[PDB]
Amino acid sequence: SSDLQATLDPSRKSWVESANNPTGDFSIQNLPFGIFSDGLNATRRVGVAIGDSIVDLAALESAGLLSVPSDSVFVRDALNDFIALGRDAWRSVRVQLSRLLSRDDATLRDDAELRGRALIRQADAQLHLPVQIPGYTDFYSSKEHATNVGSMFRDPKNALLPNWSEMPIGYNGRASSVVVSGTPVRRPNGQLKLPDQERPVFGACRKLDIELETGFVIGAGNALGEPVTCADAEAHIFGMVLLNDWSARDIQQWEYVPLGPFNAKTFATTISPWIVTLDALEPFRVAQPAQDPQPLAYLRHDGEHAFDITLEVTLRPQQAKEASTITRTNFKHMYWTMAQQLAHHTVSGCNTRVGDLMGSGTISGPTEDSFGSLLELTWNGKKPLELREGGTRSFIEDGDELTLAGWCQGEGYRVGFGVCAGEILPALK
Amino acid sequence: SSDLQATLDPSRKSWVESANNPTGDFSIQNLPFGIFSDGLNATRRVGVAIGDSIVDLAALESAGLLSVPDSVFVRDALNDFIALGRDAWRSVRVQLSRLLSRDDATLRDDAELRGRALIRQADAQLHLPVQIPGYTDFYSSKEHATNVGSMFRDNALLPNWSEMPIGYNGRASSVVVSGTPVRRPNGQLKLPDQERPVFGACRKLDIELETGFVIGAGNALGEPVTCADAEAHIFGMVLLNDWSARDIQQWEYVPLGPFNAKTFATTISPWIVTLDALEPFRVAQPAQDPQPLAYLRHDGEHAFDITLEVTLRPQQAKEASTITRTNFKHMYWTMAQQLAHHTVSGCNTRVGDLMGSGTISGPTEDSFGSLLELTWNGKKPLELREGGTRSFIEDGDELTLAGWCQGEGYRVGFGVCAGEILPALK
Ligand SMILES: [Mg+2]
Ligand SMILES: [Mg+2]
Ligand code: NA
Ligand code: NA
Repeated sequence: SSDLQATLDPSRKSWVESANNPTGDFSIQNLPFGIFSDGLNATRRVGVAIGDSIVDLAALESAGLLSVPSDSVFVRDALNDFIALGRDAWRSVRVQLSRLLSRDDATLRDDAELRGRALIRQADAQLHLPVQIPGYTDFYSSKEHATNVGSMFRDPKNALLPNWSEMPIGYNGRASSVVVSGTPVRRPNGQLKLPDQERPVFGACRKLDIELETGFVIGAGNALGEPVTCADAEAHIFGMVLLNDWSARDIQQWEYVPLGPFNAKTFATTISPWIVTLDALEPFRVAQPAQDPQPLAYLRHDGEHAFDITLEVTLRPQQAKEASTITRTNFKHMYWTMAQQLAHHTVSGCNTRVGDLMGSGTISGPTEDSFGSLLELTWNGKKPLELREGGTRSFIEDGDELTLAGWCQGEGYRVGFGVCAGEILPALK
Repeated sequence: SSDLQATLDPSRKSWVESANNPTGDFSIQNLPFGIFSDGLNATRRVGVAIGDSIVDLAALESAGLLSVPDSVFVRDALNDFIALGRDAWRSVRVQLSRLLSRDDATLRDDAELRGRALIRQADAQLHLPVQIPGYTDFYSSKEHATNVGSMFRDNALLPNWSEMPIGYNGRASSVVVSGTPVRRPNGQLKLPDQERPVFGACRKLDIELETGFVIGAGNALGEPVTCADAEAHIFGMVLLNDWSARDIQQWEYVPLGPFNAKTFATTISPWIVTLDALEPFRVAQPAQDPQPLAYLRHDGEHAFDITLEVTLRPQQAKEASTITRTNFKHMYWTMAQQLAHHTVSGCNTRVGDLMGSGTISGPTEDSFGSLLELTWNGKKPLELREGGTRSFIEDGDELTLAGWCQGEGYRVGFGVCAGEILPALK
């Protein structure tokens, strides 16, 4: 408790000097979890990012500097087993690590041999999907996004459907196609409905888009038939990643009535590799937007349940040397919180499991430079985006690399998410 | 080849006499795969149904009478076995069919092994047969889609319905094995008289009579499965009840599809009937008009003749009422077409994935696959042949899906897919 609070102290610094870079994502205050391997050891194992390096948790446990309840949960291809140990475990590990990485601590700092083994450069590492995802659910909880999208489908006056302000609507996504940052994404072929022709055609998607989102990861499940209350919801959440829900919008338009988006979504979803713990995000909790009408009782919660997470997306054409930023927004603008989303997810009795992934829905902000999709940013191509380094984009083109990035900004430091990147491959011919 | 064809011969019979029952599901021609434990060994392991008994595959492998490429038969799920591929499935099938044949004494007369390796179903507990990585549900009955659509339009079918096998991602986590009771969901309801929705018990709880097919070989992300290769990716089939809360669905589902109204429970039968065992019952699928795009086309026959029936029994009622009888052969889109369309944009599939057919409604009014259709949204409640009436499912009701392939004096059947409805939380 008091130990947990010390790990959030902005004044703390690490003897890993790169960790003290004021704009770096991996401050000693962060300590996110991932799954890595390296050139010396291709076995996947649990790692914690610090500065430009990674702490090998299995190595620290073997040396006796790190203990979890008693096979090692740190020698695993996924974080599931360690997450399943519960929140007391996550915090114990976080406090031990924070102590050991602290500049005033000598236990690991001054052990050159163990430090030469237990700390690995990210430049030497392979980062893998951090969890084995039992289920992936995606919501739609940005009022600005639903307004922007709905305005094109109807008009500003009728942008929002009545159920949208009564529930955090969502759908099951495809867990199998969630891939880690860096995985190339192939432009899908599919059925396209052209405005001139009576019957659909088969061809390459012409409206390939991102969806800027976050995903939170379930740390404690719930039994089938047993809802999670809104007040209890956040205690079930382990942490967060960045999430790009790649969308083929022309494929979506033709297939989606009435059972929802399907092939247009499931060809690829990318997440960042580092799970930033919900505890690490506590210093950035802020007041969520005001809801009108007041939702039904089961969706209500007192206090603050939004999080101040700066988000950015860059797009780099294949021939470009530098990427151009195409949007900047914040997770704090979402109309429905994670607590409310999970509460609604389970209100009818659906169960959840450790490692489940819950996408926020496209995060769109107040200003025209803060929308979370090219569909919004270019208003369906009516005003193509002029790229800072050169070129124009309506939707994504072949060889474009799309990079999501995110951080919480504190006083003199950051708690950041790394990157969620993918580069588009030409459709199959 | 010759070896496999001998396992389909309707003339073959077992020394497990109950398997020779003409109306039994677990003939020697079936040999479906499941996961069981029993009173003597609580460890979950791979079993094959024969008559009223279960062949303990791990016990035979230990006894030397069974071989495959820790044993894949000592698992809580069929996934690792299925992952060995179709040669291994057929190998096991041929070996078991021989060992269970009326005249083979290798297993029949080894009493110390047979006492351990043949377990009565009555002394055994059956579990969910696979660890499901993904669950997809389709919508491929023209009769079903017509009846549903006919409730909002005259143009009952939308255009895209006849051009693709539309489907949606389901919730893998709430797929439960037959016999698991299902709690009626609470959710948001849109009442006709009130502007804002209310929270309360679901009032239109329904079944959806389906089958599910289980993937036996996946495909890489970005690499579609062609329609002509689709069936070689399919291990087997189960019965599937996609429980549905229709008033919850109507309010939530635009535009992202059904969600809370479906994910509270989906029941499957425990015995996976292999596609090989189903081969004698392959039949011609319905004629499609218009002709689909080329990637959805296949020559030959790709439907399967599967009798399906659903009973409803009120709580403490002695006799169940059969409320519908249909057949899988009526589905407009085949399993091959569903899998082709599922992957055509590059979605990947994994061993153990579950693919529901959608509600199976036939042409006649007594073959519809949901109470929504059988009662026309409650406008004509149905009279339980044993007494009482139903619009939608009431608390305590037990809904049982059953099914079999009818051969000449024998059956290749699926067992049952049952659940009793528990009251909603209060
Ligand atoms: Mg999305
Ligand atoms: Mg269904
Ligand atoms: Na996607
Ligand atoms: Na269901």
